[PDB]
Amino acid sequence: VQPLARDAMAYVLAGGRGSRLKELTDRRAKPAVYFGGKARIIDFALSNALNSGIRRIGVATQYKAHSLIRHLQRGWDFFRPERNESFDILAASQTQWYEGTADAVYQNIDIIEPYAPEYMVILAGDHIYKMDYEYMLQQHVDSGADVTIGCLEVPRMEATGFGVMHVNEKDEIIDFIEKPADPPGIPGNEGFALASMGIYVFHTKFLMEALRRDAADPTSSRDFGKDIIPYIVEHGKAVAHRFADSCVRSDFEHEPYWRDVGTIDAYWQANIDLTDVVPDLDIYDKSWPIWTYAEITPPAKFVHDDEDRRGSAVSSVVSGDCIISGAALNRSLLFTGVRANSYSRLENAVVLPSVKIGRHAQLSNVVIDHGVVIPEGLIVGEDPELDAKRFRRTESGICLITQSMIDKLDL
Amino acid sequence: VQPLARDAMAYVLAGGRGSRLKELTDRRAKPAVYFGGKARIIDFALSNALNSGIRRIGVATQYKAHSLIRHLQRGWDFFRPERNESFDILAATQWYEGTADAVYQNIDIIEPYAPEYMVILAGDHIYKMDYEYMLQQHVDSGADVTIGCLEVPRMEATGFGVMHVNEKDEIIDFIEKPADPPGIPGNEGFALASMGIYVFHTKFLMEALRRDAADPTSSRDFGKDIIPYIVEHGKAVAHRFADSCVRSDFEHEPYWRDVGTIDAYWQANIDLTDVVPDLDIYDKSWPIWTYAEITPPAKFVHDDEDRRGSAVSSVVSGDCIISGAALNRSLLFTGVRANSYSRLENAVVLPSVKIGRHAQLSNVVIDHGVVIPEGLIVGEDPELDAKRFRRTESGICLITQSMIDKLDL
Amino acid sequence: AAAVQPLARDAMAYVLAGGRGSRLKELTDRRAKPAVYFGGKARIIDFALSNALNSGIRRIGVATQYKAHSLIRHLQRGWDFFRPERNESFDILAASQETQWYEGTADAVYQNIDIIEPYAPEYMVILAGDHIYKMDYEYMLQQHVDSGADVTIGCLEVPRMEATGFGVMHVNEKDEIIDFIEKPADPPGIPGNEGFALASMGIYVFHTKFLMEALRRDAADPTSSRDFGKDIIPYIVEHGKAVAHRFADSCVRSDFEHEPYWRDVGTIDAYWQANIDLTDVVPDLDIYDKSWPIWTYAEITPPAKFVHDDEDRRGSAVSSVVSGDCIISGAALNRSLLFTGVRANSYSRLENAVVLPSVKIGRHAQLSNVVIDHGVVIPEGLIVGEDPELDAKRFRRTESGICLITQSMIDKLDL
Amino acid sequence: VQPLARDAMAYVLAGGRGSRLKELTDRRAKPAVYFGGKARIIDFALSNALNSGIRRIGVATQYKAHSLIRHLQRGWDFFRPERNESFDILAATQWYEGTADAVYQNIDIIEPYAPEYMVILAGDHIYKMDYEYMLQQHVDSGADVTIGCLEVPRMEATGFGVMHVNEKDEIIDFIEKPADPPGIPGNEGFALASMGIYVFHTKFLMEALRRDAADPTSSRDFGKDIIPYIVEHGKAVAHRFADSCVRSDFEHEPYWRDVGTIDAYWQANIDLTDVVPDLDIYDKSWPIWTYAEITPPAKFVHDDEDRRGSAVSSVVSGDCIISGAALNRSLLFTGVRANSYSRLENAVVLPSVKIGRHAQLSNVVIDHGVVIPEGLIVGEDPELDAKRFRRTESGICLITQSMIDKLDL
Repeated sequence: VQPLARDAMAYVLAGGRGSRLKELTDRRAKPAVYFGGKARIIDFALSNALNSGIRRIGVATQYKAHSLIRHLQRGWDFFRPERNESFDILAASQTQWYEGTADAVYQNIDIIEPYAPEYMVILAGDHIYKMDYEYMLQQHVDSGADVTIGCLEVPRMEATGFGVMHVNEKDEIIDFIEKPADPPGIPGNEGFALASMGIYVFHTKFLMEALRRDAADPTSSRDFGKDIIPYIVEHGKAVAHRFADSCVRSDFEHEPYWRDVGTIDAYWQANIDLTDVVPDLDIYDKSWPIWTYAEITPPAKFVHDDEDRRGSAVSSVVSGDCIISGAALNRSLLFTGVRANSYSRLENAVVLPSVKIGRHAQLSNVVIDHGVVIPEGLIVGEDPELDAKRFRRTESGICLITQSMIDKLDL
Repeated sequence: VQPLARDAMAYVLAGGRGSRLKELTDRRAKPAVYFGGKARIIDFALSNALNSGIRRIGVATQYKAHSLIRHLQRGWDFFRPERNESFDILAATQWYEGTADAVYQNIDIIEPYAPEYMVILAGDHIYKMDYEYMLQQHVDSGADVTIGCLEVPRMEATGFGVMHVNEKDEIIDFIEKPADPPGIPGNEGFALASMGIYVFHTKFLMEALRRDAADPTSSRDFGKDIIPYIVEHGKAVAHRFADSCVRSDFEHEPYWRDVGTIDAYWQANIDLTDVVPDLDIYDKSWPIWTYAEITPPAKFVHDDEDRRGSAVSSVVSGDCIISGAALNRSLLFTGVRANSYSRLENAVVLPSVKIGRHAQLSNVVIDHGVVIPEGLIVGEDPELDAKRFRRTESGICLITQSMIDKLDL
Repeated sequence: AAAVQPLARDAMAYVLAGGRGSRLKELTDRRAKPAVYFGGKARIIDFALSNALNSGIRRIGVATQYKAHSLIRHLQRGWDFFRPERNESFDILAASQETQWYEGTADAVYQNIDIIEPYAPEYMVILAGDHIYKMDYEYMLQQHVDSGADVTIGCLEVPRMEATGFGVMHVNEKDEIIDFIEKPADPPGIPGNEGFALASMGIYVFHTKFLMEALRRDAADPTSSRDFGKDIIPYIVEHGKAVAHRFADSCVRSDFEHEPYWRDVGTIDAYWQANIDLTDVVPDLDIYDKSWPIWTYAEITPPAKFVHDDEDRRGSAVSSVVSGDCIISGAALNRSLLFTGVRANSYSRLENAVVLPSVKIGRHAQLSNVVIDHGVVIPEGLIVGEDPELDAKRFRRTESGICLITQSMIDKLDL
Repeated sequence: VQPLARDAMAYVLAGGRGSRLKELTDRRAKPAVYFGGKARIIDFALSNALNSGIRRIGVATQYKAHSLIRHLQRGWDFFRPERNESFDILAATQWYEGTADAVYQNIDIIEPYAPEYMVILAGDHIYKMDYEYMLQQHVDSGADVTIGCLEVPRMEATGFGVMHVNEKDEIIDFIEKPADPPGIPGNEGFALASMGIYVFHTKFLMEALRRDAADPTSSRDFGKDIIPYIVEHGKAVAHRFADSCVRSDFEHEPYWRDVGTIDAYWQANIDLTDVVPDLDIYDKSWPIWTYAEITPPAKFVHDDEDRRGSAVSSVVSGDCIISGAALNRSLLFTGVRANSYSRLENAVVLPSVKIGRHAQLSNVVIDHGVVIPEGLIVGEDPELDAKRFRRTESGICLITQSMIDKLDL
């Protein structure tokens, strides 16, 4: 009768570095990366935990986690222990670092056991999705599984880049293959394979034993995906949970939404798609809200309207404390505090907070880093060979622009 | 050596009805009226107190305070008594008989705090002011009351309560709306208009307060009764707004607005859409706190040969979706939905308003939550607009849902 | 859902906190009964509110009326952590929805339909805010939707003799209420075992749609006293489907609670009794149960302090419960419950004393079997509990021999 | 008119080892050490900054700071940047090389705030002080630094960093722990001992840090390198603690404790059990903020000839259950449980400690979380108590769970 989330603790793995995001994660961890206009990536997993009724959350951080920890301190500060709530920030140590994803839990057993939760919900903190974990908790205790694993249903070509669960008639996992050339199809549903989301449900006592076992192991790489889960799919019982079964779909979302934003192109695409008339992600959904750190800001402002300059945004998303002064914006996403100045133009641009666009500058197909000041008259998106020399340019043509790249510029 | 603000308590009078705002205040008090895009009028006096260092604030409410009180509970909820902070919401034993009575019935709330000074404030004006200047002038002068006063040219002061002042800024008389306002000595052509801001010693204020409660013939007002008495038999001095006004570098003069009429209200909000506004709402040095929620960003959608969602010379808040609507010189509060083929011009649009397709509205103030009917035209036909809505002599229409429900289209 | 999502996600608890608490006398002269202190730190209303919170209900509305300044200020300060953008809400609904009052209990929801409906909750959990108890409302929500009832009613299973002071539900064997009698002299008994009747706790669960219509019908009736208990519920036991939910099925009992705990604290004797019992070795109510915690308004205070110890005076508490910011200086406490900020001075003695916050006990004072009102300053040497006739004429004394002491009483004293 | 605190930023040095506190600081920094019953040591410097009107606070942490950082996250969480206030936890070439480097490495977070004044604080002492006095003295004297100094008898100053002064409190020389300290002119027999409290102009300090970091010969330390440097070239002036100490009307002298030893730590806490304590913790005029949870009250149960649960000449916090336990001259923090027939005397008992039945503990400091085994005896046998636990030369025993875990005889 009692919802299982009451006795569950969410453990969010947020030590990911996000290498292929390049300079975008040079001084911040991937979960701390901005998304959607006002939030960070980590906020989705945490909001999923909150909205699912999970009252205890732990966040494990590792490398370049200053801005992530500061975000968590100021954004996720409303939990009170005397109301049986808890939000623990568990930075590395805890010697220096976590030797792995599983080690990130093992090192903090004495944080977990005082709470004595019945269930452990292990979550990847670097994905953008909405999901009700209550469904996954029910399945785990119903099935009697040692571990329940959240899985995406993806076409078999696409599953080649994922960790794939080999499933039987009863969605029981018989084998795990990382990056299969030919991914095992679902029994009776070939053409689709199950891709692991990096979401794991355990009974706490089982998980504590499995990580103590893993720690005393000289060969282990101390990871769930590589050491913990492969051991269980063999000796124990591992079952699969479908994302479609628990995904919280807005009535304005055509399919279960899940983004890894693992590359610059992917990050740019996921953000720009929010400027659609009908976007895949419905950020205006009130049923399953995403909490984050936000300050009271002034409203967006658009000025100038003459023969040579007009401050205006079309097909765009614009946040607070933005002043669009004689600047033309099209198909762009502007985070809080952007200053765009006269005669400048933005097209296909994802613009992170507190960026300044100088007069006469024209930028197309770009991701601009937090706080960057774009010099007056700079042009991006016109000369591919020039843009590649100056900035990080994808083969799709998206340029990532940071202040360090701008500093090296006089030509 | 220690700031006097440590020993001050701000008492904000927020029972003001704002009758001339008409339907705008039929279901709310004037301090609860939205302004600027995100705040309410009451937030300016309260933020002035906060930024001046005053840790104790009382707010007297009266007329339709349900929305005002709720705003205060949720927006101004960060004061903690054990840190010597307090925020008391004092709702009206029944009716307060006046602004003095509002302070009289709550003496047992003030005395436990035992503040040295009381800063009495009008909660229905828009301005920024450092009250530390008033407090020190009040203490250094030895005055029974120090009164905040605007320096306005002798002609605009005919609509104010004017303080007649001598060479030492001592108030020698007070005249309500004089036909020929008394001038400043050595600076005729300028008169001192009362701001509704009064600074007392708490001991003195409590006596004058109780004395007024002892007068059966008193109208129980600071303006009608308390202040004129002190002007006569005591010592009243004036404090210049220009001295303590907190001006931004991007503000060309001391900013103070009464927004007493629908025209004045409309004007003050639309002027924020200027390239260089009189009020700098982007000044981080003297911030205005209010009740704000986490909202989605503003969204502009549609860009074809027939419809384009875009704002021009405008101010747009969060949770706003401008879908195929053309906005010009407009101020949009939070949560507005403007739909395809609609157009807004010179429009003050309060929160949660929905604009139906093909609607064209010009020179309007749209009340909170109003759903504009598809195809509705305002600003095109003065006789017809005045028939349907509340239309000022200068052509600004106030639009409420009750007026819309009278329609048939 | 899928028999998956908990029903509390789509529920709104509506707490009726307008109760005068008349029999409590001077204790409720300038405060409503739900604002009456209890336990040493909290107020009565904090239990129904914490029950709602711990049960997973995130939308809360509180209807006030009778001198609710202190009550509203308590909710303002203590229950301020709900955020609307997280789909949580806390609404303080003071009487004005017009002019006068709410005409009763049902009107309290009728006047605020405009606040309820924008939330559009699927279920309404109507709560009485003047009781002390711990309960998981999810159970009652599950039963309500599984039974198909028009209203589910929380009921205590009490001895039939004791039920004569309760609104009594008559049921069949499947706990379907067939009649409701207010204070029956000879209450009807449960099928299967007579001697116990089902006592309505004043806790009702509705489908919001059914409730909204059932209340505008009540407002459309001039014969109606506009009450849930007297008008709404008795009308439903006839025309529709009323089912009983038993407290023992959903009560949250600690490992150190031998029975389901529920107190009305309607009289001075029972209010004194309920508080003093907390000084027991094994209290009926476990206030140290972290599994179902009671949130309240609390400030950071200094610890409790006890001083001197000699010939004649020793500041010490025995068989007592002492809150923060208390200074027990040369004061002997015994079987007493002290709220925050109490100052008991030398040569004073307290026994069987419920001492509300900020009370000062002057030197040499000796008080026994008393309830001391908030902030009351007890004069030095004042003896209470020695002479019944003198105590009776001087204070509010019960037939059991308990004196309620207010500052009003103290100041108009002779010798 | 404007108080100087509005433009000041407190910078708290909280990397203090507290190494002589031994096992008390094995897994926590000294500022994170509990004091007074509900607070930690660093809460005093932070409350001082708060009550002085300083809205920007930076805390520099170094070693074993997980417990410290967590305390600051949860306790000092009410600062909102948009209200022009901030609370920065500055953790972090590699670590901080010194107290002066702790500021140089965080210039990137200081410069955006652009404060006009910096108030460098030691976060490992226990004192109440109004920093506004010190701020004012700084700008009036035109000093390059102003330093908080205790006026102590010369023999007591032998363990301090000591300042010379001339006849106008201008600092002439600084000596690190002098056996024969220089005396103040006019009132000899007393010297000026450093509080580790510095006040700079922010732009003077930033160039001081950049200069220091550019000196290879530097130990990167404030009092070792920065301060005595400007003592010679620049202008260093001493500020008397007694001038700005916030003394309660129940404090017979300025209160300041370093609690560096187990002896000094035990003494300071147990002094709070006095009938007339040197430190007035009940002073609501200058309150100390900290992390605190809603707890149940303190409970005293059982009343026999064999056992009686009660506290005498003691201080007891919330969530404490004194069951058949006899307490005398003891200070209990939150959550302490003491079981039947046990006896505490002269005991400082940290949070969530459990005293098992029949235990007898005298002259002790029990670490946080420690479970004392049933029947344990401390206070009867010096040579045994020294063998089992950490025993001071005065006879105080520090008891950790370690010593209890290895406890056999």
